[PDB]
Amino acid sequence: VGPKTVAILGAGGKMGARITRKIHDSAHHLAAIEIAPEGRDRLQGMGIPLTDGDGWIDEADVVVLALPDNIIEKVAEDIVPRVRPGTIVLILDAAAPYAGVMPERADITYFIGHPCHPPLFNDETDPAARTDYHGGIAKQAIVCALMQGPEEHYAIGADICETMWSPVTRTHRVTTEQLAILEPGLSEMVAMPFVETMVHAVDECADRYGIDRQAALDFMIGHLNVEIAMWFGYSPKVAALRLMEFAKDIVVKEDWREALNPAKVKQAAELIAG
Amino acid sequence: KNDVGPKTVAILGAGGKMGARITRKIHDSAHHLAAIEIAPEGRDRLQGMGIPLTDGDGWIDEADVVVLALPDNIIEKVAEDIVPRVRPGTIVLILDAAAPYAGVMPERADITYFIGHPCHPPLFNDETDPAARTDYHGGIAKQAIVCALMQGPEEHYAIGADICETMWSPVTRTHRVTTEQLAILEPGLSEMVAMPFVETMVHAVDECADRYGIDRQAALDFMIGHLNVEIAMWFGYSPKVAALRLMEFAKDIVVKEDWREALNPAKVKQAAELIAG
Repeated sequence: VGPKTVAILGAGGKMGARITRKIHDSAHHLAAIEIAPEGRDRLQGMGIPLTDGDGWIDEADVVVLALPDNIIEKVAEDIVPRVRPGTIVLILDAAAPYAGVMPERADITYFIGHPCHPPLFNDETDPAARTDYHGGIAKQAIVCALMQGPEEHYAIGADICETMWSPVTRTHRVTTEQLAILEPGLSEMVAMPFVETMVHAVDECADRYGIDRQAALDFMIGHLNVEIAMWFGYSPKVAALRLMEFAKDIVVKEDWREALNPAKVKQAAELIAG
Repeated sequence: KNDVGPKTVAILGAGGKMGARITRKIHDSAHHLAAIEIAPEGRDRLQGMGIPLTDGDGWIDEADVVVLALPDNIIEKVAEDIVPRVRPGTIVLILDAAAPYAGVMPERADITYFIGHPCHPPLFNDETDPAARTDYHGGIAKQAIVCALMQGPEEHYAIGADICETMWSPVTRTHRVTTEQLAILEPGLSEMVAMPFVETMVHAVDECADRYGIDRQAALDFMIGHLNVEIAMWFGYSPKVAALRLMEFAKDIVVKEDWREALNPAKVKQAAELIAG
């Protein structure tokens, strides 16, 4: 994939500075779009030229929307009609896309990417990588979808994501719907509530049953290690059935799979993409 | 280091999968070991580790501590056999709160019951030895443990703790709790709360692949990466950062509103009974 001119909107912000550095350092040509004074100082401090005006728009092969979900619709509504035909509009979350709020414009490409984040039970040795739970230092896989546009644009978008989120091990191609099922579905509708419940369970031990919080925490954090490892095949497994049945009946809704149902996922998406 | 002197420690089922690791720890320690194992495969295992086999019954009169390294479903039977035979003041050490909390331990006032259980090494750690990094159970990687004096003289807590710290070394912290509190932790927190969560996470990956056509490695990579970042953020290993603004929405769908009942002593006792048989 040739070097592309990649414009990043919100380049100097929280969501953008990291990926902007990665593009800056890559062979791809960067256009850092940022109107926040603090973001601009951040870009300047990275030796990145600031942009003024819109001359950039006519130069951008790829436009990355490094902005929060609740403003993606408005920002896209403004930028999508302004780009040249065949421009790749790259979204970093499937919510707005799956919600159906992206502007109608057939002659441009919409590409969605999202990181998996570095895995558990990795063998990273660099301490900076060991404490990298999001990515950009530790290795991670990513997921990508060509929402619309010519097939040849998939490789292009994938390459840009691989640069932004490096080091990337595997790039998994999925459909728009599949990407939405993973996020928000799997990530926010399945994993997140359960993770929060684990914290609250620690709190219950401490608040209601008088257990030292550090004892409950130590117990939980160690058990998550052994249990996740066993259940996901990193370690061998060891009344279990009856016991599991008994427990699920108390803690897990029988129709928990609804959290991954496209209908429910689309509702969630619509809610996120305001 | 504890100011507990060497003790004679008999381990029942010493050559089994459970037993062999802990028996090696005691063997290598300053404590005096009596490895009790009747199964031929278990005896062979100990022999292979250079650990002597302790035959006959003379050991009973020498044992300060008797460790029940046996599965929960036979603890009642094993204790019924051994508890009446030990000298007064012997510490009978159980490695799981299930049978104790189920109420199946034989009644004998003039002996000590001590319960210990490992926390297991923590999910996020600083281990560098590769065998430590893939030690999810304990014995290589550092871990905390939990202990309870179920019955007996106060002075025996230190002794039981020392034995557990030796069996499950390296141990960083030893948390003292009551019998009921330990039961709330396990089977409560470990098996009534965490386990169904974890199984659900695996089955959610399965749903992605089986029902929605997602390559299983893709779904797995996504799940395992998200567990990394979400557990880290929620448990304060990483800064806590739409996603949230959706939580009530999701909770309602996956988690039972009265899920706390899983830690209710009444339900925990039912789980314990199930486990102990």
